[PDB]
Amino acid sequence: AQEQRMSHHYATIEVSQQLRQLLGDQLVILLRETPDGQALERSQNDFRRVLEQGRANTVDSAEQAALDGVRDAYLQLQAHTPALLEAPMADNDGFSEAFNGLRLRLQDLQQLALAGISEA
Amino acid sequence: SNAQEQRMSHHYATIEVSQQLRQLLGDQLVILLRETPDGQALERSQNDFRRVLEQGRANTVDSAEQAALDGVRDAYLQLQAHTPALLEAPMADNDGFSEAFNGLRLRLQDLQQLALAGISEAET
Repeated sequence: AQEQRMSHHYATIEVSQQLRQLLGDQLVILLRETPDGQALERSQNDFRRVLEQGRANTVDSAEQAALDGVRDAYLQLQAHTPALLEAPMADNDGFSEAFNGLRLRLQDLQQLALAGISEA
Repeated sequence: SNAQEQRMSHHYATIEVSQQLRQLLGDQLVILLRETPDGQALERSQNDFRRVLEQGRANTVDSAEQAALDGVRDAYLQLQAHTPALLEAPMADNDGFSEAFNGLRLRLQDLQQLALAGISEAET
């Protein structure tokens, strides 16, 4: 029974990693000199998709409720996003690219450590 | 046995370093997304990120994880090099996006901690 709780919790961990990556993707776009609204649209649709997939197959009350909380907060973020497109945030892509570089390395470090735990 | 337990401890430790660094990076973004970023708050957050990172570089037993942290260090110095532009020419019109981003990233951090706990427990 411990292993069955395990694979379920790992799926949830993967959902949370995908959502964090997608939020990161959106921030990278929004921080560019000239954000691409269609890229932003795709990334938002992707976030909602991963969240809904996750909500539909999580069979654990605490994690269902956490996902509901993520949805609630995400809808608010989405509502404030157009004001960032309408008026860009940077004079060049410097910060966006530096941010992207760092956050990818941090994501990779977490995944590397998670791996060390799995195969053990 | 005992060995494996020590290894788990090591990996979970790196997970926590990475969680802390991600939270601290998020703190800096929350500040920079504000209409009037507080430079002093940002400096304190930068100092904390460096401290956590440097302790991690010194204390991380797994060789691959330690190497990864050098990569994080390199990328962080690049982020710092590009930070004054956003600090000194803030272009956000209000705090809406910043506050909403903070709310969301905290809920995501909560989701991840909850999932990790489930893995931790099922691993015993």
